[PDB]
Amino acid sequence: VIGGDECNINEHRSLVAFFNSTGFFCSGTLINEEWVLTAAHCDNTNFQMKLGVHSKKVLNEDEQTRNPKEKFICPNKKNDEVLDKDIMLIKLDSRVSNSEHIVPLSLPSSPPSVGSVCHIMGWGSITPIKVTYPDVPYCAYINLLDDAVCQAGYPELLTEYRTLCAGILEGGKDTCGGDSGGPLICNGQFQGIVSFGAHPCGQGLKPGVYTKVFDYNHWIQSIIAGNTTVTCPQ
Ligand SMILES: [Ca+2]
Ligand SMILES: [Ca+2]
Repeated sequence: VIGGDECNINEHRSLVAFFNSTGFFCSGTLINEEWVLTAAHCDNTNFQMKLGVHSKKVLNEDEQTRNPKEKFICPNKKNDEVLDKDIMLIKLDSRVSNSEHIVPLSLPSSPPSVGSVCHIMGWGSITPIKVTYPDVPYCAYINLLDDAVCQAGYPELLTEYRTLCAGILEGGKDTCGGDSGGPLICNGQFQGIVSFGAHPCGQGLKPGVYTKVFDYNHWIQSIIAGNTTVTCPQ
């Protein structure tokens, strides 16, 4: 995250870190005691998830590590198109208990309105050009923008993709390398997943592109209920 500041230890309770032997590579959002939502492009081999993490160097005495027991992507997702249905649901191998560091964030009841203030967070780069990974997650507030802004900035962005456009029109505050899969929280509601953006980070007229969580509510709910053959909206 660029143009932000360190998150308070109490500010990111639903934030999950994805890691392998090299280190953190993605984020996710805890949506239930045993389910995590992230971007499909965060899929990897030989990885685990850390919950209740603040500092990478100084452990919280009660931070939790979990394995991906089951992974679900849209059955009607097109491979070779990274922006098509960039969403993945993961079942944890065991439940996590609630604490001041770990609490689930619920699925949204309605889509967000243009102009709403949204919260972004992650352990991604805090400098726009050089890669500078922070020890603690960084947090920033941005605006939900009209889809036309992202259309004007990204020639490859199809209107068919179910996305949200968020940032600062003129630039300056943005997600950055390593923030993939994290939450976009607008007016306290979980609305987006960090999916796509530009480098250098925070350029004017090149806002962040986020997976629109609301559209996938029925698919997510169906899988949690037990219907593993559930389809995503076209
Ligand atoms: Ca504590
Ligand atoms: Ca519904």
